[PDB]
Amino acid sequence: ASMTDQQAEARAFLSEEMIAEFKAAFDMFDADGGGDISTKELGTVMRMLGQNPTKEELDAIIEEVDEDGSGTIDFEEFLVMMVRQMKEDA
Repeated sequence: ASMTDQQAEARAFLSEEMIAEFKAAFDMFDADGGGDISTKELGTVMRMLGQNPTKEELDAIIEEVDEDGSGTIDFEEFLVMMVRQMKEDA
């Protein structure tokens, strides 16, 4: 799929200091603690860091990451939501 391709570029866009900085903010909703939070909480982690995903983008991005089957977002795949939203917030 194109998600695995947008993943490598999504993490590379953020530096080591930003990746570790977003790690604690993203794990704020890690109910299980497996490097992933609820796809619905994906809007909170983006806002808690400083970005602002519109509600239309949250539902469109959640359904895209909800196709995995578990209903959660992985840190490596979620990094695309962080950079793609920060590309405008930055």
